[PDB]
Amino acid sequence: DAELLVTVRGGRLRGIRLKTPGGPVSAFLGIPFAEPPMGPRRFLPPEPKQPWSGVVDATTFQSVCYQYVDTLYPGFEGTEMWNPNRELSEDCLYLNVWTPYPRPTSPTPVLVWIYGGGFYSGASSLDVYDGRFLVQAERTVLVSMNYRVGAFGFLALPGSREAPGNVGLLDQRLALQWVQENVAAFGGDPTSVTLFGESAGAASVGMHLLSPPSRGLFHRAVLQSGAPNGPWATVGMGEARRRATQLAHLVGCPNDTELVACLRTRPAQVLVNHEWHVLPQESVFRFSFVPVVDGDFLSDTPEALINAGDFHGLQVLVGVVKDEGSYFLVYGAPGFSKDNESLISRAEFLAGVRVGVPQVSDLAAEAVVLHYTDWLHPEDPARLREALSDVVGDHNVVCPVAQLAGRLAAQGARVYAYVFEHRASTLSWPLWMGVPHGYEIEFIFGIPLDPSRNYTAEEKIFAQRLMRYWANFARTGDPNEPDPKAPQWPPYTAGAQQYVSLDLRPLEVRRGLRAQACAFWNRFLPKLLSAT
Amino acid sequence: DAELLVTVRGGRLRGIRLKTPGGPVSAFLGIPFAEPPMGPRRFLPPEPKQPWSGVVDATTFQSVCYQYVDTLYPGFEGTEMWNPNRELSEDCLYLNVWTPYPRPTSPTPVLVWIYGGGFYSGASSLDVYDGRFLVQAERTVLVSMNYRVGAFGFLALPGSREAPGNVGLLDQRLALQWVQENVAAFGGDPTSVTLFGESAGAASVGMHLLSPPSRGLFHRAVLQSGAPNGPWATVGMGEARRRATQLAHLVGCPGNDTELVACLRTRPAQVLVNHEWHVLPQESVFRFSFVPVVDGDFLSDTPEALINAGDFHGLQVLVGVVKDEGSYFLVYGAPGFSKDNESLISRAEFLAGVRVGVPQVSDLAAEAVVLHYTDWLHPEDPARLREALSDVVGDHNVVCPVAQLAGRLAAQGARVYAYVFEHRASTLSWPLWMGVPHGYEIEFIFGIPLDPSRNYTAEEKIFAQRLMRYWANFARTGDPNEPRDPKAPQWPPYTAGAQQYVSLDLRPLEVRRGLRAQACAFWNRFLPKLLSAT
Ligand SMILES: *C1O[C@H](CO)[C@@H](O[C@@H]2O[C@H](CO)[C@@H](O)[C@H](O)[C@H]2NC(C)=O)[C@H](O)[C@H]1NC(C)=O
Ligand SMILES: *[C@H]1O[C@H](CO)[C@@H](O[C@@H]2O[C@H](CO)[C@@H](O)[C@H](O)[C@H]2NC(C)=O)[C@H](O)[C@H]1NC(C)=O
Repeated sequence: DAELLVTVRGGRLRGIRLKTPGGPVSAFLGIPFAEPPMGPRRFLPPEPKQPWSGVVDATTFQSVCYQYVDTLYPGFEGTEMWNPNRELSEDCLYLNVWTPYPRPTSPTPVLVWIYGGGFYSGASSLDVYDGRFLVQAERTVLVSMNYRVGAFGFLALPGSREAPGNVGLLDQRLALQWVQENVAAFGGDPTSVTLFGESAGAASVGMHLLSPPSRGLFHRAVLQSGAPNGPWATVGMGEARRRATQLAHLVGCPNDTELVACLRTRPAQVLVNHEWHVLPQESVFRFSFVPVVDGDFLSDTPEALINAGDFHGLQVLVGVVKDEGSYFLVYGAPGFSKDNESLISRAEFLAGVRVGVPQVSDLAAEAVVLHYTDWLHPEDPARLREALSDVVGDHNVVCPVAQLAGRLAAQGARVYAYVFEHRASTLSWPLWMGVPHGYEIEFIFGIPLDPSRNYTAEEKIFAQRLMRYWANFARTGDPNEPDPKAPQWPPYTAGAQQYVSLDLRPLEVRRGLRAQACAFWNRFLPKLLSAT
Repeated sequence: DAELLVTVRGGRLRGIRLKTPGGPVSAFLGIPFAEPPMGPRRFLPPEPKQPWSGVVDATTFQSVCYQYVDTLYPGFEGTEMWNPNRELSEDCLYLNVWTPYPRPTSPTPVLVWIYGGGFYSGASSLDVYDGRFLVQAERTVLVSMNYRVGAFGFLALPGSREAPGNVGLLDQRLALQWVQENVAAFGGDPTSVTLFGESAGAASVGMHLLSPPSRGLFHRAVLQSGAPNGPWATVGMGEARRRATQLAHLVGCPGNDTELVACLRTRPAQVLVNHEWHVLPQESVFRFSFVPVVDGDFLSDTPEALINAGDFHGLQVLVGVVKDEGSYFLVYGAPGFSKDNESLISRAEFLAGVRVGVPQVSDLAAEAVVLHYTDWLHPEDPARLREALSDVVGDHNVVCPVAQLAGRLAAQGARVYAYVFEHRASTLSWPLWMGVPHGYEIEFIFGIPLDPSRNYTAEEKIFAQRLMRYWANFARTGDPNEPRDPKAPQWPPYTAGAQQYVSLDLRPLEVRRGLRAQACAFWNRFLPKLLSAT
């Protein structure tokens, strides 16, 4: 329909028109951007998609990347929401574009979405990552893409030409390169690209921030509940290989190329099956194959890379949800389920801590306990739970995010920080888990608007507000209104440290993004780990 | 008057009659209870006063043991109330007895007061420690004794027989023994006998709980504002001798030991006293050179170890802190602090202040202390740092200790009752920022507002009276509250888990729970682990 055929540096594309309670949108799903990473090319960097005869179908989401699937609570809304919803293939390197109707005439800004769940899982096709509502309500090109997760994206033997590591990141970067070359063709501005992502997505955005060759392919960044300086988010050559060889053995086999080709042969689902076995102690919020500090894609540990980086006039929007910790608990922490009240007892809390905060000496542990216990009521299992929720939340998400925000501001980036504190009326998860890790996305992607779904109609008015903030950011590097009418959203900075709450009430401006606790995690705890 | 003549196991005593707005009391001031600890006796245990002929004039306060005299704000009211009001002498082992004007014919109960003062100062004769008001108004017998402080009471060259250590404690003990054998002849019941003291006086009392021979000599305990497990209140044999020697050195001089000691028994007392402060390990606030020693003798083992592993069934004890322990101490040596300004310190003076506050501890332990005490939204804010430093000093040295003991005592059979005295006396001459500072509960407990000449608000006198009641009650029964009265504000038992304490001020009793709980977890549970793995 002219609108739905397009030409990209590699061939023609037949798009598919799409349906919105307010407008329509052109969408192009499953654009191949890489030669399938297979057989001998598994564990290797991507190669750019070879050009192609005739017209490529782009009507339909392509296959999801080979990945563990969450057999924990079979068929629960909230669990299943994140599981794959297409064939699993190792042939999974496709991306999707959403552009408005009609294709607009002058170069418009592009939002590129990197998806979540610990580098072990995720796909660009899940329902919650639907372009339409956002592209329509705010006219911005939107791209999401698929990158290799778990060992197929992240397994590394640092040193080898064989599996050099971080290839899932390389995959993301190739998507960004394809975005330079091609977004022109859909009305997008190669020179106004905002990255955004969540959990490992947010950590990915940040790694792109720290990695020069990525640095020319976007201009602004949104980091949603993740930071590349989190304890879970990387892993250095040492452990990286120790965990790669330990998979090879754990799967029968086998001296460097040997180990790999000899592993390029095991079927997919077997690698998937042994993934969590390499993790080297019992632990919530830790994943086995994550980015590695090899000296190549990451030049050095993301703290050091972030202390001394190039940030001036970078604008970044970063945030966390009210209860980051809870979601994770029901996966290894003694005495947790969605079903019961999860009211725990001291000695469970205590073993909880050693699992929230894995492989840290016992002085370190008693340190945590001391901070997180309410010595007035060391017993009360309400507290003790909200407690272990905080411990996991802070250590892994909040504190790493606050650190980055601080360190970025002070090297002159305009940083806007949010705290999202609304529990979706729709929400499959116990009233106890509060607002959990992930439940901001729904509203950022404008899902309430699809009335085929139960959202209050005050929620639909929020959803619009958020999309505005996001798109405003994308457009101008400021999320707010381009009118001193509302209350202002002030920049985060190292001293004042101002964030805003995102809920139904209007923007309240608070100071101190979990300041006392971060003092402990960011400043003291490291001193204590390298003293003892 | 023949109400005033009395015969004690040693001989005869003339007393004196003292006025009270509400009555009169018979006072026996400066009864000798030991042979002068002079010459060859300096440093030695005390020997029971031997009988005398004639009548000892017990009509006025005897001498103050020799001690250093604070001259930081000279002639300042809040400073001089604690300095000696009598001449210093090494001949100072006297006690006093106050008893009710119709000398009770009932065997009435006994309150024994032990003055505080870092183990380095203080006298039973100070104005603030007047028995008359609490006696006339509660019909008890009140005993305050003098005991050797500083090097004279506490210098030890542990192991040798010439400076055995802890003789101030011994002085106290023998005064207790004198109350057994004699209180009887004044009113007092040699059973129902309650020990009470403040700061080092309190921790003194503490040590008497932990020392079997003393244990026979009193029934119930009060610890105001100090505990024997506090960091300042005892020193190990190592330092003891390190410090005795270091003294002997600066004072010129020298088996050996014997040789050191007797070359120190030769120096004028004043000379010993002038070199006292010079013997301390490093710069510090709330640390004192000569304190009791864990010799293995009087203190079987570190008073904490003893406190832990010990049965306390059958013991009732009343403990408490004031609202701002820390403040008073800062004006003696924290960077940036004065009575005379607003002591609005800088962050840099704060970090500085922590090292003098928590002396001799690794930088990592210090940095832990900094972490816990800093507000990280306002790391820079002066008032907040001023408060914070005042909490660091106060927590670590007083409250945390008191709390630890009180926890352990109740969980091991004691029946324990905590308070937090939070009333700022209308007459206080300390600056407002200091709050209710260390030691400023005493006037009240002793009932000094009731003296005509001290200009105290008349609502304060009620407070005073009120307090003497919880104290006398605790003295009598092992329980502070009127027993015949479900009707009135309960003071509950403090308790390892429930942790309850009253507040004492002008309002009727409140019940709060947790005695700086979160801090005390740092000081008592966490820091020791940190300290001993680094
Ligand atoms: C009153 O406080 C002031 C600050 O407001 C104090 O100033 C410093 O204190 C030290 C003693 O701790 C003195 O040696 C210095 O003269 C001061 N140094 C600086 C950095 O200014 C002061 O000591 C206090 N008392 C007075 C009036 O002497
Ligand atoms: C919901 O909570 C209970 C406690 O209320 C959980 O308790 C235990 O879970 C462990 C694994 O962590 C099992 O080995 C135990 O046998 C459980 N014991 C108890 C006290 O029930 C429980 O796991 C949770 N889920 C359900 C309903 O199975």
